[PDB]
Amino acid sequence: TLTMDRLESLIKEHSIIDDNYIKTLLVIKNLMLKDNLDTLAMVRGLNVKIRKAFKATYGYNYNYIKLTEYLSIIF
Repeated sequence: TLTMDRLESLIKEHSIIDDNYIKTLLVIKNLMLKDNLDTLAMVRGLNVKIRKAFKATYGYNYNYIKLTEYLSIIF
């Protein structure tokens, strides 16, 4: 079943399923791959490791708070 409030949530979420979201997911995938991780944990310093690797992979960074919106649906 689908409740109205999960639908509304799905509608707002769509707006951040965007270019820098999939690029962030692929940076995270490469972090797990590089380290042979079975699990990735939301721990201190991960936000910085993601930001560095994204900047080195794509040449730019998006704003800090955007990462928080991405992480709240990834984790």
